[PDB]
Amino acid sequence: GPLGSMATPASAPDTRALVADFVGYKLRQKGYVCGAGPGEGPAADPLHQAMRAAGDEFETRFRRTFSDLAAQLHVTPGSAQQRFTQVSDELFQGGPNWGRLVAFFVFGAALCAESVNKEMEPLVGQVQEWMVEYLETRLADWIHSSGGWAEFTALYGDGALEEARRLREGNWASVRTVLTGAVALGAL
Repeated sequence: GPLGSMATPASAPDTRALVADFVGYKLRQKGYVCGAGPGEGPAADPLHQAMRAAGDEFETRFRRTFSDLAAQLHVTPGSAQQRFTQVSDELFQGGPNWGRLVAFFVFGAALCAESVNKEMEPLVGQVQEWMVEYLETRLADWIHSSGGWAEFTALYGDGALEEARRLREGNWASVRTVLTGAVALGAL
C-alpha cells in the first residue's frame, strides 16, 4: 500500500474534536454550510450524542440565545474575548454542572454561527479557542471529578433514563439560576 504503515491517525475524539463537533455541526447547519467539514459527523462519540441532546434541549429552553450574539457584534468585533471571558467566569463561579455545560458550549456555538453570517470570520476561531481553553483548563477538572463526559453521555444519551433526565432538570434549577447574572453579553 502507498500509506498506512507510515500514517498515524490525526485528531482524536478529545475536547478539541468535541468542541469542533458541536460548534461545527451548528455552524455548518446555520452559517458555515459552504464550509462543510467540522459538522460533518453526527452524535456518535461518548460526548457528541451528549452535547447534541444538551444544546437541543437548552436551545428550546433558552428564549435568549441569538440576542446577545447580536448585542455583542452590534457595535464592533475583536473585543469579544473580554465579554466572553466575563460571562464564562461568572458561569464557572460556582456551578459548572451539566445543566450549565450546555450553555457553556451553546454560548460560543451560537456566537460562532452568527459570526460566520457577519464580518466575524476570524472571531469564530477565537471563540472556539476561548471556549476550549477555558474548558480544558477548568471545566475538564470539574467534569473529570463529577463523573466525566461519559456521565453526561449517559445522562441524555442512549441510556437517558427518567432519573437522569430529572437529575439534569433539578441540577440546572440550582446551577443555571445561581449564575443567571452572567448576562454581560446583553449590550445594544
